[PDB]
Amino acid sequence: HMYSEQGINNTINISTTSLTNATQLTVIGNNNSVYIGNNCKIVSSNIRLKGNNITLFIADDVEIMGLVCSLHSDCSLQIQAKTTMGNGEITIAEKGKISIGKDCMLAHGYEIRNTDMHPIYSLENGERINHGKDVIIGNHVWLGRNVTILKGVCIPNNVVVGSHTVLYKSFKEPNCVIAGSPAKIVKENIVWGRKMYHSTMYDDPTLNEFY
Amino acid sequence: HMYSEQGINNTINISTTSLTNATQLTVIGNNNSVYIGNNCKIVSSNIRLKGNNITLFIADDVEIMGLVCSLHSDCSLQIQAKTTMGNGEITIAEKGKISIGKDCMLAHGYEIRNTDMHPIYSLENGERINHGKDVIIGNHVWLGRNVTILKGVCIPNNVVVGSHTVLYKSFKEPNCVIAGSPAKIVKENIVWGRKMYHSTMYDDPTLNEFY
Amino acid sequence: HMYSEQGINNTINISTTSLTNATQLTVIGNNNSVYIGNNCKIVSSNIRLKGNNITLFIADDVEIMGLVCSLHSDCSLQIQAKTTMGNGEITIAEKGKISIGKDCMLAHGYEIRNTDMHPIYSLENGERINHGKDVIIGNHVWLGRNVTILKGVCIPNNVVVGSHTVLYKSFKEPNCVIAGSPAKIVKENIVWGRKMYHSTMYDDPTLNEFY
Repeated sequence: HMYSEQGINNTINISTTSLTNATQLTVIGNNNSVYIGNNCKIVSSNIRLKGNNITLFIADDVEIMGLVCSLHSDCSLQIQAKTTMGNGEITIAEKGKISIGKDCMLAHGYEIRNTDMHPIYSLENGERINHGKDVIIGNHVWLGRNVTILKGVCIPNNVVVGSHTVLYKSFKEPNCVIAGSPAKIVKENIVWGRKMYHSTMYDDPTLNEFY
Repeated sequence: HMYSEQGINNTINISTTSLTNATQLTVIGNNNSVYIGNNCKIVSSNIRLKGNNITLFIADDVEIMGLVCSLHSDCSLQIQAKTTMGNGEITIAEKGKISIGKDCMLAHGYEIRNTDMHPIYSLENGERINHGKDVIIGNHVWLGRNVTILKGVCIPNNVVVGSHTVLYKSFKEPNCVIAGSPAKIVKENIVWGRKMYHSTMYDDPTLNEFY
Repeated sequence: HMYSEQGINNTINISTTSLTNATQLTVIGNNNSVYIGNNCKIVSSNIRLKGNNITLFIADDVEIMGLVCSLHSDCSLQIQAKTTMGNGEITIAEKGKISIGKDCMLAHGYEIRNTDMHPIYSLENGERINHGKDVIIGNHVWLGRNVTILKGVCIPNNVVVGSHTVLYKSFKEPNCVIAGSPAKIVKENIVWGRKMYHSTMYDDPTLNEFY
């Protein structure tokens, strides 16, 4: 695996069983850490760590195609095992963190960020009022196409976010579909799978952990 | 007209008066049917029929630029006469159908589909609850730019859908503008035309059938 | 600075201190006027004036990257000093005007227009009911990413429009954030800046005019 470093005390640990074809990984700064686990396919992506003390953690069996990712100083991106991601954008700044859980499915066109990238202040006392806020995406979350996840949003486990939805606020209820304008729970007590089965979840051995 | 077939009992009937420059039509499977009527211009498009028993019907005088279309087994796309379509995406799966009526105008950036492409099941009994559902777009419908039409949606005749609108549900009232979040009827008893006339529909001979 | 003219009585006044690399400016028609002030950077853009009596006014210190702009007869685009604009689209037709104030920041993916580009008529009397309407963006407005501003919209001074918001209607209150579906005021009595300061607006000498 080839990449560009400018700086020192960086640790780039990419498993020999993983593939990174057509991916550019650039590390500019010091004390940054990259971990890519076994049997990953991180393809046609552009990942830029610019700053110090940055952490990128990608667990085993993760498949990414066409991610554009920018991390700044003291920021963390963690993506857990068996997650798949199509084309999309992740930006982290303001020393923040974004976490994506196990076996998520992120469809084409996601935009996920913990930051507005410019400050907004109160006229009453001058104080900044739009500080960055971490994003937490739970286990087994499916983002439909063209979903935008903004700062501070926490998504519960086993959730479907409907295509073309923008989330500004966190939710607490697991096992639901969230969609609409504004985003709201539109269906409760569900589970999603990858492979289209015509009739029943019991036909899909991969889903036993949810019921 | 050149195209790729892999399979048999396919029928590809493209009128000798129609143009298909820079269009890729791929048929992979058996017993599929393609009809393109007279005086069509189907340009810079990518149309893939992968499966068996697929029907693609495009009537006379249809102009398409930059359509990306995927059809799977037993699916049907029907587009009626004088309809125009700019760049966009149509996906049909789950043995479903999408119909577009006569003299529609689909502006840049449409996404139309009858499927979520992955299953959602009820935790209560395991049953699938997001089966594909047909899409019916009536006669003389105008989709403004960047409109998304999701599964099951039926749009009445002589409707304008405002740009950047997502439709999840069907409507019944013809001769209206639907726009907003959620999509709603914002104007009733109207008719749209193609050519900008400054003052009156009576100046446009092409609109006599609507009043 | 090179450009294409087809027609006469055009005036193309581009300051010798401004840069227009990779920008195509095309003027097709008569009596059109282009002014680009000092120390501008108008880059990788495509600006087409097709018609007569068109005015394009760009003041000093304006930086534009990847604007696609179309103006038709008797239309006006005015962009005031120190405004910055990333990639985006502006369309003006129906002899209308779009104005953008001083020191605005237009993030990637804006779409701004004064026109529906096709007519909608009343069935009751045949009259056109969707005439073009001017767009006025005030001083010190920040459009977040992928914002759409439709015809007739006036935005007050010192406003933030949240990313992925569509505005259909004007607002009157300055010093606010507008976001959501439908767009609404979500925060009042604020001011935004460009450079991320961790704690206070008083640290940014460029903002003294707002409190």
